[PDB]
Amino acid sequence: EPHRFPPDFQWGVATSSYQIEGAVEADGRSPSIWDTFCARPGAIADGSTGAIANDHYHRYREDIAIMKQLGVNAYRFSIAWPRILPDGRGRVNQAGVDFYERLVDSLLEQGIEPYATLYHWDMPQVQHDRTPWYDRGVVDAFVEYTDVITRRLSDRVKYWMTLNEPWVISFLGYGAGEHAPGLRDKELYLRAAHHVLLAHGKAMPVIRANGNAQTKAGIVLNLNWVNAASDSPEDQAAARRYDQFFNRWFAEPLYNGRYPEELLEWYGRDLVPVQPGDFDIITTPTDFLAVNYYARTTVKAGSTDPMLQVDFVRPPGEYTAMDWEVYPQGLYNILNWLHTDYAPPALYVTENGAAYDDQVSAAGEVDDPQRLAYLEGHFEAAYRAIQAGIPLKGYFVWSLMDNFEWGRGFEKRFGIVFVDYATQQRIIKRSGKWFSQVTRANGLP
Ligand SMILES: OC[C@H]1O[C@@H](O[C@H]2[C@H](O)[C@@H](O)[C@H](O)O[C@@H]2CO)[C@H](O)[C@@H](O)[C@@H]1O
Ligand SMILES: OC[C@H]1O[C@@H](O)[C@H](O)[C@@H](O)[C@@H]1O
Repeated sequence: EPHRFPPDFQWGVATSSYQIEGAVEADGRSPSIWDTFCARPGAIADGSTGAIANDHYHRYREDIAIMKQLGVNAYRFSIAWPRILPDGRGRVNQAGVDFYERLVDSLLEQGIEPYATLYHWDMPQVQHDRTPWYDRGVVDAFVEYTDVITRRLSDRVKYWMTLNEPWVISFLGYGAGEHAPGLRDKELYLRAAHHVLLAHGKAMPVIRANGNAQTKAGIVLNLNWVNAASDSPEDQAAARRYDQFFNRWFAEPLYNGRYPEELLEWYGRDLVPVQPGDFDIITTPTDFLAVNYYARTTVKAGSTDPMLQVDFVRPPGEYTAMDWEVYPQGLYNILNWLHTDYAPPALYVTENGAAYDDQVSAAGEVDDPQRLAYLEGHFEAAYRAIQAGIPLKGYFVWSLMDNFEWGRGFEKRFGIVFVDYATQQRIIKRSGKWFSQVTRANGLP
């Protein structure tokens, strides 16, 4: 009774283009909305940018050898639209495509299966100027990008993800002003949310036509376990609204052709630019649903957030350096909800991980026992999910390595591999050495 995973379980690590690649001007790449936004004062907590990051653009081969040390059989990465179509549409940048050709070729030669994210938040600035997410024109721009890159790579990439975390793209980007392009307006958020779902749905047939019969595609949702602070009818109502906002806003359209009705009413139903036939596109069948899970969020009635009329409560427990509650049972809960409610033929955890404060010891080691316990607890939740019949087919750790953590900059380290930014030295952390044995044993000791 070592608690062992299915024989073909996919163990991986995950990254994104803007977070690791650097070389922002190299080889015809144009600025993204994140190259622009990092210039805004107050936007990035340490005042940094992703200009250099981990220099993975130049160092991908060495990072792939690290992946071999970790024993992963899968790697989740994103493709930078600004490298592929630097004018947003039209003329293909061959040198951009060629990077991803080299990366994928090197992965397959090392026996690592490529899982490619098409959109992980780095729209070309010149394209945003024409089609922000709140503009319906964004959809055909994204499909065109999709068409170009899947035509080149689909002989080698079988697993495709359309867009990473619709909730982040639309709400953090356009509703809270935390993420590029840094706007703060309820209507823009809801419009962006709708066009993200529509971009997903129109890209699906294009991915399948450019591939073969083995091609698999779906979306990536962030989902957290939501909890009411108390039993009071108004804490329960507040938690329900927040869950509709965070967890059901995209899932309900994707599986049931509808937005959560009472939140839609609350917002103002006309702010969502639904045209006839849009739900038919959004519900296009997927091969899987990918989940990015990190925390439990506990909610009470209040006015900290005036849009939703909720406050966040922090229950007594363990918190990461992001101030996120560690709650591995939440992963089981989310996976079981999705299974019972939507019956996806396959689920993947495409992100799960933790930021803790890391230090390189005298001996050159990074001793991260809190990160290791975080991962151990969550792998255990995933194992129980599988035993209950949930079709979880793989698990990607966020992240391969420390990287540019968006509005937190480089101060928040999610890697199981430490990166010394002064030298670009990678050091596998204790959690990474433990992971090295989980992957090889296909399970927990
Ligand atoms: O949980 C509410 C909290 O979300 C923060 O964004 C996270 C999100 O929780 C997670 O699910 C997703 O995968 O990543 C984003 C970006 O780090 C957000 O930064 C907070 O403002 C918000 O209160
Ligand atoms: O915040 C931790 C991670 O959460 C997810 O929102 C994203 O896909 C990552 O790019 C991010 O760094």
